[PDB]
Amino acid sequence: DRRSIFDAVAQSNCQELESLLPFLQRSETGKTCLLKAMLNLHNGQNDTIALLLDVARKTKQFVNASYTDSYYKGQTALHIAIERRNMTLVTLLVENGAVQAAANGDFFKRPGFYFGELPLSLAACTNQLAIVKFLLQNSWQPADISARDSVGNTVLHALVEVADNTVDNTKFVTSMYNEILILGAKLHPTLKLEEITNRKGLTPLALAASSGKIGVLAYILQREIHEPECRHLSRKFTEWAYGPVHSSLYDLSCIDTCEKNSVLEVIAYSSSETPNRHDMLLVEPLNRLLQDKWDRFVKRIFYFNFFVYCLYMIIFTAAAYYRPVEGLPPYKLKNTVGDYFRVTGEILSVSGGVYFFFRGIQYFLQRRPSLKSLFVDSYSEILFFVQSLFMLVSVVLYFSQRKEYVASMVFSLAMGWTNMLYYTRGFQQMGIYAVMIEKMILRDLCRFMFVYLVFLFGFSTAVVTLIEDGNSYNSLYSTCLELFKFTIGMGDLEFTENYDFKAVFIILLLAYVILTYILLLNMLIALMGETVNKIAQESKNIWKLQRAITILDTEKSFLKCMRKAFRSGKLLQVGFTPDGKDDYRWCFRVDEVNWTTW
Amino acid sequence: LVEVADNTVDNTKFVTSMYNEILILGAKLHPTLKLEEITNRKGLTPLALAASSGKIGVLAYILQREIHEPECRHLSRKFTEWAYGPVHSSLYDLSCIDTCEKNSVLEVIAYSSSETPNRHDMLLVEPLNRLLQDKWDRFVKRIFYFNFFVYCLYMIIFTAAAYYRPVEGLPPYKLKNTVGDYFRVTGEILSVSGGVYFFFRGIQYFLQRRPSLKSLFVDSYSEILFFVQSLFMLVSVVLYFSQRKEYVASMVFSLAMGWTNMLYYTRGFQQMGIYAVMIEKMILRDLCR
Ligand SMILES: COc1cc(CNC(=O)CCCC/C=C/C(C)C)ccc1O
Ligand SMILES: COc1cc(CNC(=O)CCCC/C=C/C(C)C)ccc1O
Repeated sequence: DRRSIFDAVAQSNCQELESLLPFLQRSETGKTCLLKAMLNLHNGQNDTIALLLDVARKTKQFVNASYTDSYYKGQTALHIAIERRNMTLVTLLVENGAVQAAANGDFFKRPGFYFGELPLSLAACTNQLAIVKFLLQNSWQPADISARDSVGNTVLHALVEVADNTVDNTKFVTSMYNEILILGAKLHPTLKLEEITNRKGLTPLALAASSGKIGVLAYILQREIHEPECRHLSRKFTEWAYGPVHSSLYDLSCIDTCEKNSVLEVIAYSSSETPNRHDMLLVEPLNRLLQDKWDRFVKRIFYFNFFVYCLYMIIFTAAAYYRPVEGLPPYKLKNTVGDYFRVTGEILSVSGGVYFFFRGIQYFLQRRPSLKSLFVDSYSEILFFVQSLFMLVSVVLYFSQRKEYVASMVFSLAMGWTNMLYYTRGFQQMGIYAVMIEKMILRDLCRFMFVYLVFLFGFSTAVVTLIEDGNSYNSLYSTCLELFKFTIGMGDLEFTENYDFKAVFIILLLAYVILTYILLLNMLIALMGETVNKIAQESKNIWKLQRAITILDTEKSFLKCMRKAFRSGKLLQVGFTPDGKDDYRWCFRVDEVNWTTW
Repeated sequence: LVEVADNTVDNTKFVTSMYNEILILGAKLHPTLKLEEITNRKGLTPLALAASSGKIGVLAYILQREIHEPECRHLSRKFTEWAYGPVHSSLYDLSCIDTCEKNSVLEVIAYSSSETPNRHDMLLVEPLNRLLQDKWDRFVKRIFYFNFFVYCLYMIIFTAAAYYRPVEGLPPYKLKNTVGDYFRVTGEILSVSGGVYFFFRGIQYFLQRRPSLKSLFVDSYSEILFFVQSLFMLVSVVLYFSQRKEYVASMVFSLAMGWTNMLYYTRGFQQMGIYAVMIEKMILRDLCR
C-alpha cells in the first residue's frame, strides 16, 4: 500500500521495504518516495533512497521525478538535496543519472524564496561553494553556467537578485560572485558572462545599480584580477607606483554611454523607490567622472543657460511692468519706438513660455513618474511647467478680449523669479540651502498649516458666532484675517466693540494668542531647528544627485553639437588577453598616495 | 517569581530561568496539571500580573515561549511552521491575549493607570505589535474614518447653525414658515443630540475607568475635553429655555473646543499624531511654568 510505505519511510525503517520488494517485483502533489525519504532524513538516517534507486535500475525515467502542484511546480529532488546542504546524496543522484531542471513554480518566483530556477543557482545562492564546484564539474553531467531561466536571470543575475545591502550578505555575495566568475573564465575562457541580460535587458551590473544594491555595484566597478590566464576580467588597473604614490585606471566599459541604459543614467533616473540612490554616487569612479565632466565641458553650458534665463526674466519683468492699462486687450501698436520694444518683449516672453511647456511635456513622457511621489522626485519640473501653464493661459485670455489675463501673468512672473533658485545647484553652499527650503516646504509647512488652520477656523467661527454688527466685522473672511494678523505681529486685541459680553470676547482672543502665537509658532521654530539639525547631511547628498542629473541632461541635450567629442577618459591598453592578445578600453586615471603600505 | 522582578537584565535573566525550570519540573511531576491557569485573590494570571505590574521582561518571555521536549511540547506558546532556505514562518499562541476571561493582556496594558513605569514600551513585543497592526489594517480603519467623517459633519452643521443664530428679542424664537428656519432648528436639534451623546459617553468612561484626581490630565487629556464641550452645550441648552441671552457665551466656548478637538482624530496618522502629542506635552508642562 502507498500509505504503508509512506509511514515506513517516515518511520526510517526498511523492514517493510524488504518485505515488499519480492512482491513488488512479482506484481494532488505527487511526492516521490525518495523525495519523502530525503525530506524525512535525520543525521543521514534515510538510506532507502539507494534501495529504491537500485530497484528501479534493476527494472533514467525516475531520476527526473518532479513535483506537479502549482506551489512547488517543477521542484526537483536535486533541489531538495541541495537545500539541506547534501553532498553525498547529491553526488549519488548525479552519478546515478539524476543539472538543468527548471523549478518554475510559484514558490520559486506571497511568501517565498527566489534563487533562480536551476540547481547551480540554488547552490550558489545558498553559500555552498563546494557543492557548486561539484555541480559545475560533475563528470556524469556537468552543470551549465550559462543556462538562462524564465525571467532570464542567470546565476550572476540571481546573486545580484538576492543581496540586501548588509555587511555579511554583501561580503559572501561578492565572494561567490568572484569565485563563480573565475570558474566560468577557466572552464570557458572564450565566453564573457557579464554581457548576458535578462528579459528586461539589464546587465547584472546595471541590475545591481537600479535595484539599489550599492555594495555589489562598488564591487563590480572596483574589480581587478592578477591571474595570468584571466587578467581580462579586471575593471581596475594600476599604471605605476614610485614611492608612496600610485596611479590607477578604471574601466568605464559602458558607464559613460551604454547600449540602452548605462549605470550612471540608471542611478540618476531612479524613481526614488530605491532605498539609496544618493549614496550610490559615492563610488570612486562615478564621483571622479561627474566632477571631471562638470569641470571640463558643462560648467560653461550651465552658466550660459543661467545667464539666458536671467535675461529672459529681466525682459519679461520689464515688459509685464509696462503693460498697457487703458481700454481692453489687445492694444493697437503705436508708432512710438517704446511700443515696438514692448511688443518684442512680449513675443520673446511667450516664446519662452511655449519652450518651457514643451520641455515639461517631453519630461513627463520620457520619465513616466508616479502620482503620489511627484512632489518628492521632481519639485522643479512641476514648477516650471506650472509657470508655462500660467503664461499660456494669459496668452489665451489676451486674444479673448478679457482683462483677467493679468491675474495669470502676475502669478507666472512671481513663480518665474522665485524659480531662479533652481540655478543655485551649480554652487554647493547655495544648492544645499535651496534643498533645505525644498524639504521644509514639503514637510513642516504642510503639517503646521493644517494644525494652524484648524485652530484659526475654530476660533474665528467662535468669534463670529458672538459678533452681531449692530466695519462689517460680522464676516468670516474679515475675522479670519484679523485673527491671522496676530501671527505676523500686527494683531489688535480690540478691533471691534460689537459683542454682547466682553469677558467672553477677550478670553477668546487670549486663548487664541496663547495657543497659536506663543505655543504653536515657537513650537514650529523648535521643530524647524530639530529638522535642520537632522537633515544637515541628506541635503548635501540630494544636491550632489541634483547636479548629477544636471550633467546628464546637459550632455544628452547637445549630443548634436558634440556627440563623441567629449568622451570620458582615454583609450588605453592595460594588458593582453588570451583570446586575441588585445585589451583596449576607455579607461579613466586617478592618482593616490599611502604610507602604511610602503 | 513575577512579584519579585525589577526589569533589570540580570534579575530578569534568572527570574526567567527559574520560571522555565520550575515550569518544566511541574510538567514532569504532574503532566496532567496546568499551573499557569492558577490565579490569585485578584484573579490575575501570572502573565496578566506581569503585564499589569509593568514587568516587560517577564511578559516578553512568557509570550515568546517554546519548548521542544517530546513529553512537554504543550508548554510552548510559539511554534515554527516551516523553513526552506534563510526563511522561516513561526506561529504564536494568543491563548487569551485577544479576548480573555476577565482582563486579557492587551486590555490590561492599554488601560494601565500610568502609575506603571513603562506601559508604552510594553507594546513592543512582537505578537502585540503585529496584532495591533493587523486589526488596524483589517476591520477598524474604516470604522475610525467613518467616525471621523461623522464628527466632521456634526461640526459643520453645528458651526453653520450657531452661525445663523437668531438675534432679535430673547430666546426662544418662534419658528417662521421659511424653509431656512426649519433647517436651522433641525441643525440645532442635531447639535444638542450630539451633545447629550458626548455627555453620556464621558460619564460612562468615568464610571468604567475610575481614574485618579491628581493624574487626570496625564492619563486622558481628550476625554476631559470632550466631556467639557458636552457640559457647555448642555448649559447652553439649559439657558436657552430659561429666557436668557447668556447661552451664547456658552455655545461659543463649546464650538471653539469642538473644532479644536478635531486634532483628536489625527492619531490615525503617524506624522500628525506625533505632532498632536507634542502639543499635548508642551501645553501641560511649558505653558504652565
Ligand atoms: C524651481 O526649483 C526650486 C524652486 C524653489 C523655490 N520655489 C518654491 O518654493 C515654490 C513657491 C511657489 C510660490 C508661488 C506662488 C504664486 C501662486 C504667487 C526651491 C527649490 C527649487 O529646486
Ligand atoms: C481632543 O484631544 C486633543 C486636543 C488637542 C487640542 N486641544 C487643546 O489643547 C485644548 C485647548 C482648549 C482651549 C479652549 C478654550 C475655550 C475656553 C475658548 C490636542 C491633543 C488632543 O489629544
